[PDB]
Amino acid sequence: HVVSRNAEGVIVVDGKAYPMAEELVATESVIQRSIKAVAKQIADFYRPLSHRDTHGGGGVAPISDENPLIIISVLKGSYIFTADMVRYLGDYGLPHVVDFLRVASYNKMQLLAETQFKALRGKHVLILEDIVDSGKTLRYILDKVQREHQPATLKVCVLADKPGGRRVTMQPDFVCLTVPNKYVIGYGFEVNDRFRCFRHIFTLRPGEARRYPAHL
Amino acid sequence: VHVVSRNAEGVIVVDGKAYPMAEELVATESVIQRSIKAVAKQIADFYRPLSHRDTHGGGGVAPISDENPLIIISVLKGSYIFTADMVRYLGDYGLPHVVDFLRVASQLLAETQFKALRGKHVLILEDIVDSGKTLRYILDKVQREHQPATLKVCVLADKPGGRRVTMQPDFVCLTVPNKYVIGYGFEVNDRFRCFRHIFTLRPGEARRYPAHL
Ligand SMILES: O=c1[nH]cnc2c(CN[C@@H](CO)CCP(=O)(O)O)c[nH]c12
Ligand SMILES: O=c1[nH]cnc2c(CN[C@@H](CO)CCP(=O)(O)O)c[nH]c12
Repeated sequence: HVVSRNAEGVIVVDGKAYPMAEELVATESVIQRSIKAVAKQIADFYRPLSHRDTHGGGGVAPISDENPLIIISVLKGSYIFTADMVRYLGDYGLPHVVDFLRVASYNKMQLLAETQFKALRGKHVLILEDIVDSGKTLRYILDKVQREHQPATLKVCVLADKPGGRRVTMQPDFVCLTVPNKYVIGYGFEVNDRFRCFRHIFTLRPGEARRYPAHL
Repeated sequence: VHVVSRNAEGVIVVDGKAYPMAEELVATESVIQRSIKAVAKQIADFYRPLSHRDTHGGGGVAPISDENPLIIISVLKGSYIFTADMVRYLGDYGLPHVVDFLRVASQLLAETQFKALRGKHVLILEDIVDSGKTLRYILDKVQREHQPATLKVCVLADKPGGRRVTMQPDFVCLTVPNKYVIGYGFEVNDRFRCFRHIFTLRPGEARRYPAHL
C-alpha cells in the first residue's frame, strides 16, 4: 500500500482520497494480518477443549463439527470482521457456528435483535464485537448472555481496543488491533452507516461526525 | 492457482484441505471473488447515474451520493459473507451505499431498522435463488412497507433448474448445478459457511447435524 497526503492535505491510500479522515490507523494488509494472528490464538485456545454434547445427547465431547464452538457476532459493526475471521478460523481448522445479536443505547442499553440459538447451556461461547471503548456495551452483552444462556465459558474477541475510553472494567480475551483515543471509521466502523466498506481504518476529522444528520 | 486433487479415501482436497462432505467442487475462491467483483462493477455502473428522493436536503430528487446513498437490504443469516465482500468491491468502484438487514428463517425473525426508504432505489443482496419463493416473499414485503422508487435483487448464486415460481434476479454472480451447495456462506445447520470454495453436498448429508443449536 501507499499512504500519503495530496496537495489539499487529504490522506490518499492506493490512489483513493479520504477527505473525512484525520489519520490512517491501519491498512487492509495490517488489519488482515492482525485478524489471522488472532484466529490462530482462538483456534489454539479452543481446539483442545470439550463441552456439552447436544449431537449424541451424551454428557461432554470435544469441540467438533458435531459440537462446534458457539460464536455470537454483534451486528452491525462486526459483520465484515466476522466474515473475514470465520474464514481464518476455518483455515486453522476450528469447528464453529455463528449467530447474531444487536444492542443499542437510549445512555442505557436495550437489545434490538435476539440470537436464535436455544441450546447454549454448558457450551463454550465466544462474542465477536467491533470495538471496546467505554466497556459498557460488552458489560451489558456478557451479563445478558451469561444469565440467559448459562454457557460453560464466555469470552470476547474485539477487532479494536480503544484503551483510553474505558469507564467500566473490560479487557477482551482476544484483541486484533489497538486504536487511538479518537472516533475510528472504516472496515465496519461508520458515521450514519457511511464509510463501513473502507478496507482501511482511519480516525475521523471532528467536524465530520454530524455530516449526515437525516435518519435512514 | 488452486490445487484440486483426491486423496486415497476418494475425498476432494483443495490446497491441502480435505472436504469429506463434498461430492464435487463448483467454484474456487479465486473464481468466486472474480465473479462478485465483476457484478460489483455492473451494479456501480448501473446505479451511479440515477437519482431518487432527497432526504439529506429534504427534497425533491437528487443523485445517488454519500448524502442520499443506494439502500442495500442484506438477507440474514445466509448473505452476510457475500455482503461483506460485495460492499468492499462496491466501495472500490465508488458506489455510495448503506446496508440494513432483514432476517428470515425456515417466518420474519428480524425487521429492517431503516425508516426513510420511500422513493429510494433499494437493492436486495441474497445468497441464492432456487425455488424463487423466499425472494417473492421479501420483494412483496419490502415494496409494501417501504414504497421504494425501484427494487432490484442481486444473488451470489442462481440455481435455474430449481424454480417453482417466477423469479429472475437483476444481478447474478454465479450459476450453480441443480444440487445442494455448501461453502462460502452456504451451510448444513450452520456448518460449512466458512469454506472459501463452493461444493455440492454428498447426498443424504443434509441430515448430518439433526440437533437444534
Ligand atoms: O470509535 C468508534 N468508531 C465507531 N463507533 C464507536 C462506538 C459505538 N459503538 C459501540 C460498539 O459497537 C461502543 C462500545 P462501548 O460501549 O464499549 O463504548 C464507540 N466508539 C466508536
Ligand atoms: O443449494 C442450497 N444450499 C444451501 N441452502 C439452500 C436453500 C435454502 N435457502 C434459501 C435462501 O437462502 C433458498 C432460496 P429459494 O426460496 O429460492 O428456494 C436452497 N437451496 C440451497
